[PDB]
Amino acid sequence: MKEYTLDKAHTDVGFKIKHLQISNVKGNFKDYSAVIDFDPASAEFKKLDVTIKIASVNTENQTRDNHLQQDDFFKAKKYPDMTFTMKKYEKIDNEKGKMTGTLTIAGVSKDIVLDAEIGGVAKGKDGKEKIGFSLNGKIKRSDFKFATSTSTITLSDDINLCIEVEANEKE
Ligand SMILES: *Sc1ccc([N+](=O)[O-])c(C(=O)O)c1
Repeated sequence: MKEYTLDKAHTDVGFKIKHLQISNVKGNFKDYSAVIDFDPASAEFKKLDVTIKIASVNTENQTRDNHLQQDDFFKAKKYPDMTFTMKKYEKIDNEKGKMTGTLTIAGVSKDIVLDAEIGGVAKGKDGKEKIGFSLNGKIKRSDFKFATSTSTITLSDDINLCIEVEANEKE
């Protein structure tokens, strides 16, 4: 035999080990429209109808937003928009209320509850009305048979909705 000394500069004592990491995908939509009827005298919603263009999804990652349109997610080609229709607003007080409505994702429709929190009601310096409020709630992918081929392990069955609205009076 013969004896050797490592060249530390070109020797790597290495290892690879696989692990999992949980993180939240956060995202919104750039293109949507709403009709909003509200009574600042009573802090009640009368009509809230939202149409969201699935195409305009944004999770800050252009190749994912694209994949979201595919058959195994939104199927934007066949179901280009998702919609929410308020059916009933049960006021708790002037800050809080339970909102019930029909959400439709990829042509499947289900009634959901959102918690309305009114952040602010004002008459502007200009004399015209404004409001700020938030709707939030958890929906289940499984309830809408949404992205069914993706396991509830890889991607949570729960989606948390968070709608923040600033809005002004019309015409
Ligand atoms: S839009 C929205 C309203 C309220 C809350 N909240 O839990 O206080 C959230 C949230 O943090 O998910 C979002």
